[PDB]
Amino acid sequence: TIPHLAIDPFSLDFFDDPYPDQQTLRDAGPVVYLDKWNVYGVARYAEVHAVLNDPTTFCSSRGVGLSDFKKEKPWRPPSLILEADPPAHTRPRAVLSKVLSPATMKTIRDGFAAAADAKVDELLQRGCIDAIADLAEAYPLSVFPDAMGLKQEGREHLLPYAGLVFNAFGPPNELRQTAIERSAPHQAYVNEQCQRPNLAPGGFGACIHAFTDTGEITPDEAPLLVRSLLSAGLDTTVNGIGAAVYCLARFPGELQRLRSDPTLARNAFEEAVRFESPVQTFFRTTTREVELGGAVIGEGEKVLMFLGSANRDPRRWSDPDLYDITRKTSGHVGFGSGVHMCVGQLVARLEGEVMLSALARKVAAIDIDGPVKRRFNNTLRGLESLPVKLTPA
Ligand code: HEM
Ligand SMILES: C=Cc1ccc(C(=O)O)cc1
Ligand SMILES: [Cl-]
Repeated sequence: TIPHLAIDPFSLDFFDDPYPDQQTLRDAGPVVYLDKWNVYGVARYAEVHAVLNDPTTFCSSRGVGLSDFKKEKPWRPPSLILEADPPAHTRPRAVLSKVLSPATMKTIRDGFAAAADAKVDELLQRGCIDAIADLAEAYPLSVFPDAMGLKQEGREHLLPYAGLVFNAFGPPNELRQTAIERSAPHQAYVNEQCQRPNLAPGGFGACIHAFTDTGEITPDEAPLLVRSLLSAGLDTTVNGIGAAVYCLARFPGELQRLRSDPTLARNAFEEAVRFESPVQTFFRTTTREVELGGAVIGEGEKVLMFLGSANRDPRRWSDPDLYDITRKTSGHVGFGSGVHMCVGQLVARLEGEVMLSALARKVAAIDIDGPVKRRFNNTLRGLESLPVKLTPA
């Protein structure tokens, strides 16, 4: 039998401090029923990993938010990659894989790193900064829109559109309906920049459109794949870099280990993705009746996966609530797992690595010197404001 819990994983009280409720969710059983929203939940590593790696049974084509696309209309045309199953998913995935490939990383790495060093040097001249606005947001804003090949005007829509996208995966609570109500201008901007004429040659966007003659995608599919990168590519890395700086501020012994070996930067960022998990929850929909962890779940049922909880499950991790930059992180689900595992993870890791590398070489300490403010979102975890003082090395 399935235990029934009344915990609302989309409530502000839950966002404010999710870990006690996540333990309650893990320890209640491998599968729980959340009466507040009539969905099944899995919060342990083993079950989250199993659901992610069974796309036939736990599909994405009926949406990865609460809404079931077989019952309700999506709020925007479905993503051709995130909200598709194999085999429809395979070829657009292949394209984005080759757009966001190792060879692409080689062409952008020097410029991404130069931009990270310049930013830290500029922030060190200020001393007292907001690590969100002035670093976690400013740095990805200074590299990603240009890497995409976006024009300069209208970029103020990028972060609002992303927050709308991740809020829309949630239930129809105030967070979701508020975001959708104010969505029209951001939707208009993003959709217009997805068209080939508006994307600079050499960028990720033009590269997607240039892939439309191999037989893997058609020209009418390319704008939606550009839309995918502009939905998923910015706010996630913003919260990821914010997580990393927040972690280095709360664990000064780890900042000091990072300083002494800056080659730890890539794993320091990976551990921050596990520790804070910028993408906290995602849904699947069962395509049949299925046994999961000794539990039978009917067909057509939504299953809420707790990625951040799987990443703190003491059944899988030693000392899961410690930030440890030399941890063996392989297997964490902060980027997902299986056929949909984050196709932009090389970009994310590049941004985070070069930013933590710059801090490792230029910063002696990071001290919180003001009120920390949390940013609330139905799917994303991160901070609104992180007042810090940077001490130059
Ligand atoms: C720290 C940063 C990031 C995190 C935590 C993150 C998280 C995730 C997760 C958990 C998934 C799996 C979704 C699912 O299984 O339903 C995913 C997929 C995806 N991500 Fe990321 N992501 C990050 C950065 C990026 C970047 C930088 C890009 C693009 C430049 C990107 C684009 C995508 C896309 C297009 C998908 C769909 C993949 C598919 O369905 O095959 N993400 N991301
Ligand atoms: C992991 C978040 C995510 C959001 C949007 C999309 C998309 O729009 O395809 C993909 C991934
Ligand atoms: Cl849209």
